[PDB]
Amino acid sequence: AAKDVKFGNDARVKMLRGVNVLADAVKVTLGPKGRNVVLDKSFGAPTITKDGVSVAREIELEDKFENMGAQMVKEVASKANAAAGDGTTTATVLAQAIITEGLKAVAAGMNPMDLKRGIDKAVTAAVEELKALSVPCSDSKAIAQVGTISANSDETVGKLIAEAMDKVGKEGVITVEDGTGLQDELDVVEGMQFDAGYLSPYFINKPETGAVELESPFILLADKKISNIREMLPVLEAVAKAGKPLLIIAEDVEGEALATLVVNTMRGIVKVAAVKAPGFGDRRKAMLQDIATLTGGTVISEEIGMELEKATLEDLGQAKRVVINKDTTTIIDGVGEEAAIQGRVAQIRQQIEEATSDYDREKLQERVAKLAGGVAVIKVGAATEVEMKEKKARVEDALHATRAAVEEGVVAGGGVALIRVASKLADLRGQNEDQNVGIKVALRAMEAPLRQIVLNCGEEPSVVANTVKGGDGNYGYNAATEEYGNMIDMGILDPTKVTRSALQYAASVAGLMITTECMVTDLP
Amino acid sequence: AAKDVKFGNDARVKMLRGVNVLADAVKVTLGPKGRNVVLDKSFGAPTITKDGVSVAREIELEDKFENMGAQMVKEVASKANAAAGDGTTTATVLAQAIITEGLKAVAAGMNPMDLKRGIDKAVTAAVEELKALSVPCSDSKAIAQVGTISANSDETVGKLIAEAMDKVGKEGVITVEDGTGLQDELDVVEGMQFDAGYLSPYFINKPETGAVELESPFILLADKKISNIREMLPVLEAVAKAGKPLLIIAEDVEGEALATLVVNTMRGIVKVAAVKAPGFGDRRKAMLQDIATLTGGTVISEEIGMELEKATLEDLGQAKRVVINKDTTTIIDGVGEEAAIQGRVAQIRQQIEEATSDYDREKLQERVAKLAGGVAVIKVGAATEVEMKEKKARVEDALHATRAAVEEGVVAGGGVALIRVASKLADLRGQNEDQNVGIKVALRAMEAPLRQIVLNCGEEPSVVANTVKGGDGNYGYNAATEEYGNMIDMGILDPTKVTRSALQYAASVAGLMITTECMVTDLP
Amino acid sequence: AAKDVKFGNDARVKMLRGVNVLADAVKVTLGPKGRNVVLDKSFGAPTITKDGVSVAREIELEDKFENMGAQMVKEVASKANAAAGDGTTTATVLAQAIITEGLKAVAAGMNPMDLKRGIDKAVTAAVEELKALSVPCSDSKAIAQVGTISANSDETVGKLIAEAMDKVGKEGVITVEDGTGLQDELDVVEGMQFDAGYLSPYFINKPETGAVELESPFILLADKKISNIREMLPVLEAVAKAGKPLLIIAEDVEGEALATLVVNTMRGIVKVAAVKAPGFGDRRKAMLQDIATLTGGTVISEEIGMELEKATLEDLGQAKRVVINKDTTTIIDGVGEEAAIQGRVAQIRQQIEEATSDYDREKLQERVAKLAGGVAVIKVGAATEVEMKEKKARVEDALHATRAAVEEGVVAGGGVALIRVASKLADLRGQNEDQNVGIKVALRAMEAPLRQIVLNCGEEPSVVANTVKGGDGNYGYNAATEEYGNMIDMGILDPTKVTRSALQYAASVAGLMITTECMVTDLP
Ligand SMILES: Nc1ncnc2c1ncn2[C@@H]1O[C@H](COP(=O)(O)OP(=O)(O)O)[C@@H](O)[C@H]1O
Ligand SMILES: Nc1ncnc2c1ncn2[C@@H]1O[C@H](COP(=O)(O)OP(=O)(O)O)[C@@H](O)[C@H]1O
Ligand SMILES: Nc1ncnc2c1ncn2[C@@H]1O[C@H](COP(=O)(O)OP(=O)(O)O)[C@@H](O)[C@H]1O
Ligand SMILES: [Ca+2]
Ligand SMILES: [Ca+2]
Ligand SMILES: [Ca+2]
Ligand SMILES: [Ca+2]
Ligand SMILES: [K+]
Ligand SMILES: [K+]
Ligand SMILES: [K+]
Ligand SMILES: [Mg+2]
Ligand SMILES: [Mg+2]
Ligand SMILES: [Mg+2]
Repeated sequence: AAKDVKFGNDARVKMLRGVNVLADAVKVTLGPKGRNVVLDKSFGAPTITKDGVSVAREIELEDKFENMGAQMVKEVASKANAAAGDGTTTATVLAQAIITEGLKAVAAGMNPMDLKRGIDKAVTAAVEELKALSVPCSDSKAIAQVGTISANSDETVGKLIAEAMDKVGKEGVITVEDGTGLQDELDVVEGMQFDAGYLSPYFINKPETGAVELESPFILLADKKISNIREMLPVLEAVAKAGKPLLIIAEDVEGEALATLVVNTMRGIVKVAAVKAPGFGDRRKAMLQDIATLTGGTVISEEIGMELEKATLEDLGQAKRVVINKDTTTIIDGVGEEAAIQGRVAQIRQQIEEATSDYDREKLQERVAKLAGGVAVIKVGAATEVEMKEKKARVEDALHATRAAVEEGVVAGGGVALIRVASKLADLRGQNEDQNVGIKVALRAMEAPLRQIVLNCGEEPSVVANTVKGGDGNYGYNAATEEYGNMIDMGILDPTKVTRSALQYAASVAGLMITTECMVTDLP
Repeated sequence: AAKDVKFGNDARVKMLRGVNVLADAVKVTLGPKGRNVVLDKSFGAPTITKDGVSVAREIELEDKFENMGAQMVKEVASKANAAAGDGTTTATVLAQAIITEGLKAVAAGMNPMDLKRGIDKAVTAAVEELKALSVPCSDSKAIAQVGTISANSDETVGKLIAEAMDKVGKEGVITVEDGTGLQDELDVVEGMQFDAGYLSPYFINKPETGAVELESPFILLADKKISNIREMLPVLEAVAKAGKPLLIIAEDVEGEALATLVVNTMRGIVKVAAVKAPGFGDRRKAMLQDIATLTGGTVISEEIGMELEKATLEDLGQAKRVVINKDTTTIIDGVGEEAAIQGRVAQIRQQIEEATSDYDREKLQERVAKLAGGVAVIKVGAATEVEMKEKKARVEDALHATRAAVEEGVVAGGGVALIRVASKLADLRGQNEDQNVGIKVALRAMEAPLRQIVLNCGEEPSVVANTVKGGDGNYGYNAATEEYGNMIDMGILDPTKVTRSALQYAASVAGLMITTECMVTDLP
Repeated sequence: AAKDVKFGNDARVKMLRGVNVLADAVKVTLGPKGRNVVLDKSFGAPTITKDGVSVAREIELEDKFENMGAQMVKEVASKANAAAGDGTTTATVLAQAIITEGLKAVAAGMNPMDLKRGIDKAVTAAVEELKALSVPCSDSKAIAQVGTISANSDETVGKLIAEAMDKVGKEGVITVEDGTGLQDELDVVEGMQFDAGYLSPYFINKPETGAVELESPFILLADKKISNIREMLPVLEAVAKAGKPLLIIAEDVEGEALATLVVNTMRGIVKVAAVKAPGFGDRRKAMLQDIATLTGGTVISEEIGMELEKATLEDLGQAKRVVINKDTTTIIDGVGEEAAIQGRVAQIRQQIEEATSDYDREKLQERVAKLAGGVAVIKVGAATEVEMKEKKARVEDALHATRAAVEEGVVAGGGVALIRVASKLADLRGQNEDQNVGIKVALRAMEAPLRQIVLNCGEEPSVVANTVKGGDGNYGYNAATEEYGNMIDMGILDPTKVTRSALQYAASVAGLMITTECMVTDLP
């Protein structure tokens, strides 16, 4: 098809306008004081939301050049949220800030490449500054505070996550579920999570999460060298009449006929998923039986002579809920007797101190953490079905952010961290003036989140920013209470990974737009 | 699809317009002097109504932003109606008033978050104030009055609800059914209601109200806990032959049993439902025999050596209609013989005289109230199928609003209650001027129903409002006779629940629109 | 879908326009001198008609608001003719006069509710004046005149009806069906009519009369409600194999039974129809037996231990024809033995001497009336197909108007009665000035029919109206002969009910339009 082709400022103005539409709609929702955005549906009542992610999903523009701008920022901002578990709105605000000033500098005739170079140097520096400024998240009070902030000021979610980690540890495995109702519930059941992905896509159920999920699955374990689908048929008939889904764990899955396992489940007849066994040699086999003892079943080894059609249903292990993934498999509520589990845990212990090299000492210590660790299950309570499912969503978001906070620590929220990092960079320079201006563009933009938060409050951004800047450290503005104080003392905490990622991704896409001379799209 | 995106004032003006169209159409129908609205239909003659529910249901606007505003207020007014059984028009009027004055303040530069805070603070105060002002609805004269108001102004439906309660008690069981015609008839049959619900949610044949409806079902009463589906078969077969659905009331239904029955129920092979028998020990036993006597069935007791397999079709009780929701089971028109039910009642009244414990005595009297209480069935009237089906949702709503009047009491009608409460709130203040303005916005809005009622009379609303304010308590304006008097004495009563539900729901949507900065919809 | 919403005077002009189109098209056909209306067909030559009903049927307007106005008046005017046997054109002419003046008064700023009250008050008074002005219709002469007038000066029709009543009595049961030959025929047969409608609308054979037609069918009589199809199987199979339709008369038909019968009737297969047994208690049982005695059939009761599966073809009664309306059911030519009927009549007449209640006396005498009275059948020959249906439809209208003449009496035709009544009300007043204007609106409207009748004659309405006014009593203008004289003497008679119903219905719809603030319809 023939193309519409724009260059230079003509192209760049278009991009900026589309970015301005996306950002202006997303950014009004920033903060505890964020405004509502009404999102139409083709039927019934409109959706009213303060959630920036929801607002961003909906944005598509008629003008194809403007729309290219909006989509570029959208993709980048969502990458951030996927990496750190939060910060979509903050990233979008940043992108708009850098993009606006950067383009201003381009139009003034400054070197675009130099502007991009300077923005990058500021960001590289800003990221280091954040690492230094960062502080560990350890005590459960701080952890609760992080969750609460990610749950949009809901002290219950943060209280739930902190309670979960208080059971299975901050590094422990945690899964969220729908409860019977009316109050949050917490139970630590038997189960484990190991790293394996599903061997082929299309296995995904509930595609929004992009992870496969089953309910009360049968579990199969083998060496997997085997042959292929044709031989293993006999076990497939028994399950079909249960009926129960099957999760096959094996050294790998090679077979094409084995790859015809994925297809027929697409037809909906029987729901199944296959996943590899982690590691090689005696290490993976010991872990195969590790899973067998947990799920109350025996592994099938073509070495020992055991054949897959020789394996009865009761012989195959079983669990309650299982969630596999691209990088991960998780077993919830394994039906294996606690006598088999604890009996083996003491054995893993025995091998520890007989083992000499510290590499065997560790990995082995990893398996004992899985069997003896279990899986924390958060059952979300509420008054209603729809009022519940929302909260299950907010708990899942707060969880990843808290995980983030555990890894890289926390910083002053409310955009205080970025504002402090900017002051620390005041003396930063590049190789020439253009790069210098690029650095200043990035530093000015670091003020955007706080100002937008303040703006959504109905307060003067210049006034709060000026007052905050006149203070030091963790001194900042609490937008909920309209008070200045110590942000950490007040419980307003961003995971450092989130703040970092938001800046990096925004600077990425901004660098590209600033460096764009040409756009090509179809004819309207 | 590409979207149309509007911000701030430009957006809010559109919302206000849509609200204005919706509310201006709906509010002319408020109160005894309400004007007619003609509603078109694709085929045949138009409909003419004073009922705001019918008018609002029909409103959809061409401009997509305007339409969003209207749908927003609509959703909120219908929720009010679903909660209190009435108040749709009042809710809509309050909504337009709060929104109108709030948006004025926003465009005058005031803080929307503070405006919303003031509104919320004022409504909260008003809700307590209403609860204090509330007075009990007990005597038959008052119930008929509340029914007539909820009618509206139909002494037939109003009276009819009174005998219904007068016969079965104000706490009694009253149900609305289609009826043959051409009048509405009230029948009292043998039936009761106890607290039990579907052991599985999958048994629901009516998703809207979320309940199980079995027509002319057989009823199985067994003491044993049901686990294996095998022992059920001899009875399950005989039930499939008869062509009637089955209801299972037992100690419990679990394991293979609960799993099996719900499996086939989803399929076409069976229509059935099961519930847990209420109570424990001898009471659970005594209650099962209660239900047995009502339905003409025999309790199957594994204690005596009675087995499920031996249980025949005659052993099952029968009823015309049974309704199982989440929290309760309702058995309508049991087949049991009066001589037996009367004897069963006589037996229990004996035990009451023999009762040493006040607790044991209260529990027994609850058993007779259910057995001797019966169930009130209202079969809806008129002629054609269009009104007849529509009328049923009316009387149901009227009955609901009447129950709510008995539970939460009554306040002066004709918008007088809101007027009074707004006077008690004259000294109420917020944190800042903008919250004060919000409080005043809400307090003026509370005058809107009475003013609108009067305006529909062709009378000056400011004179009537001012004259009512000058009086105290229940002094108000009777819009039927165009004369002042005592609202309670003149029989003009609102369920307190309706009034507060309308205020709360209206202030909800108003706060949302006042805090909306962005709207997203499809292209024109 | 999105709607077009109009308010106030803007809406009411549109409504007025559509009313003016309808009424101006229809009113030219009023009276003996009515003009021609040409009605186009999609092919060939146009259709020419003096029939006001045919003209109204065609009117649909492009502007949806205007069209709403026209359809509102058609529907109501159509109702007068359904409850009377005439008056549709009179009602339309009346509606337009009231609507026009009323709407003009509203636009002038007068209180619409007050105007409606004044109109209603005048109509109530006029209805009373009509009642006092009314005179009995007794002798065969006046009965024939009433039928003649409603048949459009056809003396054959009034003569035929009067012969029907001369046999079976003025309150007797009469039915008109297709004439076999060129000449009409009248036969009195044993049969009855009672009030039962079709339980479902979904079975009616002929769309124009909206009634069920069953030829030589079976009649089922059951003392129980039938909730299950399985009890009707043995009898239902017998009937389908006999090549005869089935009429079901029971305590009720509901559940799977009714839904199924609207299946195997509506869809195809054999024709069947069901009606409720009139009344309740023992009167329902007594009445069921009455039908059984008349139809030569046996009542099936659970009370004696009878069962429907045991019911053979011999237990069912039968007749030659059964016509089931919405309101009524008519059995024509019962198969029962006269010795059985006369013995049943005697037993009922015996219970009358034993009756201790005056209510019991009256209800017993209407059963002896149905049994002993029988039915008068009218078969009307036109000499050709198209003329027979047309004439037969005139006889059906005249018959209905004659019953109305019998019940409420007759008054002076040519719109003389309304003029006379309007001159008696000249001093009638109201609560205030607006009501007074409302009364005058009604009184002026009362002259519209006479004036239109004269205008259609081509004389001056003003002159003739004034001459009639200046006379007294039954003095009026004969529009056929163009001479004045006594309207009763000249044979021009309107059943009081027709004049009444015409005025009342016209004033009803006019009251609604005068009180309308809003109209909702589809986008253009
Ligand atoms: N009480 C508060 N005062 C100031 N800032 C707050 C407060 N609560 C939350 N925030 C800030 O709001 C930001 C997150 O807002 P949010 O609307 O969730 O956007 P994102 O999608 O970027 O997480 C964080 O920077 C957080 O510190
Ligand atoms: N005689 C009366 N005088 C004044 N107000 C009345 C009278 N009768 C009913 N009302 C009031 O009219 C309102 C109900 O109007 P309605 O059209 O039903 O609106 P809604 O849908 O909000 O119930 C109630 O507040 C009720 O008290
Ligand atoms: N010879 C007559 N002279 C004067 N008026 C007549 C004569 N015959 C019939 N009418 C009048 O014509 C009117 C009947 O109008 P018609 O054309 O049948 O419309 P509709 O019956 O639907 O009102 C009656 O008021 C009747 O009195
Ligand atoms: Ca739409
Ligand atoms: Ca249409
Ligand atoms: Ca043509
Ligand atoms: Ca009189
Ligand atoms: K937010
Ligand atoms: K109303
Ligand atoms: K005519
Ligand atoms: Mg967040
Ligand atoms: Mg109401
Ligand atoms: Mg006529």
